[PDB]
Amino acid sequence: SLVNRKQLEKMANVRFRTQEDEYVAILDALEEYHNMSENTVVEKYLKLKDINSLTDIYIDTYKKSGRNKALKKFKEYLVTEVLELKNNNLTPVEKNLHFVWIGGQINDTAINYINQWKDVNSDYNVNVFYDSNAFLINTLKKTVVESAINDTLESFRENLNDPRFDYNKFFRKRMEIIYDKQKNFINYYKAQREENPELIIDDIVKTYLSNEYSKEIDELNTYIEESLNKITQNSGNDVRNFEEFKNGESFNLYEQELVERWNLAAASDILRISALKEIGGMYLDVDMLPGIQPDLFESIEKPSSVTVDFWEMTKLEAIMKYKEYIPEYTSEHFDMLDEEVQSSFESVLASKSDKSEIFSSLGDMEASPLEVKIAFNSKGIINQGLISVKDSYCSNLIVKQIENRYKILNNSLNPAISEDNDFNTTTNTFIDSIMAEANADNGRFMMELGKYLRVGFFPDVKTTINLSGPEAYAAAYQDLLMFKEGSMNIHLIEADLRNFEISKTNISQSTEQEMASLWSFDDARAKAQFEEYKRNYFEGSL
Ligand SMILES: O=c1ccn([C@@H]2O[C@H](COP(=O)(O)OP(=O)(O)O[C@H]3O[C@H](CO)[C@@H](O)[C@H](O)[C@H]3F)[C@@H](O)[C@H]2O)c(=O)[nH]1
Ligand SMILES: [Mn+2]
Repeated sequence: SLVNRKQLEKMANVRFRTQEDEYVAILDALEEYHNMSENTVVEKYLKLKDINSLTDIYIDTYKKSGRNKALKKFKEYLVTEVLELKNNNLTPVEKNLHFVWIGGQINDTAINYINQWKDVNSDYNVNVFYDSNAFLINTLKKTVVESAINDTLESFRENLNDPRFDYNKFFRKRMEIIYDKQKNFINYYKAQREENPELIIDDIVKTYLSNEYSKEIDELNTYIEESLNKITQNSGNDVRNFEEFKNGESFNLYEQELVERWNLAAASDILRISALKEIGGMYLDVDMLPGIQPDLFESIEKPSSVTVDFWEMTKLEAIMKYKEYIPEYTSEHFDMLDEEVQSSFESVLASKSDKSEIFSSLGDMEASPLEVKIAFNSKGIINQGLISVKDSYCSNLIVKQIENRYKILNNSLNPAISEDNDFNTTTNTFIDSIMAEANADNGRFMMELGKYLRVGFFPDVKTTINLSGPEAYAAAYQDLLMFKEGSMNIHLIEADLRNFEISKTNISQSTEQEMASLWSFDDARAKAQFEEYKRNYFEGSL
């Protein structure tokens, strides 16, 4: 339990000094907390937050007070009580699996992954969120970036083998052209919406693609119909009927990412947390697979020469090689194992007949009304998997974190963009505003906001993580445990986050698909792309 009123009076007792009125407020609020048997978990948390806030008021009022050592210890007790509140009062998680595929037609590979969850969780409703107004964003982004690639290499027709026209310079020069084309489209988009506010996104995009890039609406219209048919056949759910999301403060940020930045991961970040707040259930990226039965490979020891990640990948590659649940699944890592280890996998999998003894099921899950649980990998927490009851306290904290982070971003970015300058001057203006606002509380966050204009187009640009991804989740948990809102500097240690982590037995994250990012790319991928583009251009494979 947590100390009662007279227990705290013993802790904060002054041998000869009067009961200040800031002190009795703490005492009264504490007494009220222990008389809250008829109140909800969330109401109890809000009362602990009141108690913490009054304690801070006292401490700040009488800075060298003899009580302050006891009261600071009391504040540690309050955090412990929150974790115990979280862990000891659970309620059922709605049986929904939420997936997101927006911006274009859904791939057979995503469907195949989704279907494995379906096969082992028949009692779960499954939504695949899509945007019926925005099937053409991916085509738009591909058309612009491919035009930019060609314009770049044209500019450099003769230094194709000049060892100095290296992959870093190519992406630097391409970024300049992408920005001018991207600004061209955004300007056209804002014009069409001002002239007509009831045009849908795909309307504006297919006219733009027709005028500027010579594609023809007939084909794009057939694509749209084919994409609507496919997603309807596969548990599709239209964002455009997700009322509360659409009417919310976050919808503008969703549309900023979808329409202006062409960042479908970030748009999906904004959408997934509202699905969790408004509906409850479990969110999953389409490259995630069900967890593997914990006993399955227990007889097979991991080779000393192999990383834990490598081993995890080969476990899924073995299932697929022998059961073929998913077509064309890679065996690249499994094939590097000793024949004897490979044979150990074969005989384990030969002993099993039904998918249910390969992949486990989610079953009846329960969580705290306070929390959102989050997946993790060796790098840290990762929002590729999320569990929450409807309207959890943390889901609201996370929505607020994301909204505040976008407000800070757009305060600096919108004035920079409003001056119709090129990529380099806009970048410099933007970064200068961001730096003028940077402080000890936000440094690393602001450091990453400064790369925002390049997300998706330049290697190693990871701003989304700080804006709508995991860091916003970390900050929300810190908000919860510090009885506040708006944390910007993360001081939680890994131990702290473990209270909010999803059990590894519930998701298999080391999948083939999880190895290639859809919104970012690293230097090796950048370099291989650059030398393939060169030979595509040479061969005139535009
Ligand atoms: O054309 C497209 C391309 C992608 N998406 C969405 O973006 C999601 C994430 O794609 P992906 O797995 O490649 O991102 P990831 O590299 O793991 O990035 C992490 O960080 C991301 C940023 O925080 C976070 O979104 C993600 O969960 C992390 F794992 C994907 O599951 C779709 O929902 C889409 O809807 N349409
Ligand atoms: Mn992924």
